[PDB]
Amino acid sequence: SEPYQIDIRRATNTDAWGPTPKHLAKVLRNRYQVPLYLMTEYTLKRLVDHIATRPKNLYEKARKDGSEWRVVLKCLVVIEFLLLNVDTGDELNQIRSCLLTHKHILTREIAQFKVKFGKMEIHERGIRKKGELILQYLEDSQFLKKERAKNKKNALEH
Repeated sequence: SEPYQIDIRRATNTDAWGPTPKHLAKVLRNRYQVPLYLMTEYTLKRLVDHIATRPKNLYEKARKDGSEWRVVLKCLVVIEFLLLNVDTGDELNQIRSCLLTHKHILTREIAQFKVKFGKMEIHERGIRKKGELILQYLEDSQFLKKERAKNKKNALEH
């Protein structure tokens, strides 16, 4: 129910469109009131809960009440945006250690991700590539550093 949770939900909804840059700006702005660790943990929880609510087979599929992949991709887009946009030191380190504490999400669940359903293969590829990128940011701090520097190039153009 917290404002930061509402902002993360909005940025990572089931709609076919977004997050917009405003949705992402809004999320980032919660860092004035909320630890990055909690923002990152919540985004990961939502990703995990949406992966787990999916039927494992056609029996279960017909018995519980195929666009859950969008929530997953959007949660990864949010994670990337934060890694690129938070402040060096405290903020970045809270994101990284939250991701490192839950590394299996990236190394296994996203790495092995299967979309269910006619564009299953492309959506699958977009999810796996995004998780590769987040992994690269964690494995190579120098690459993340330079990517963070380039991200500031046009920061006051608005």
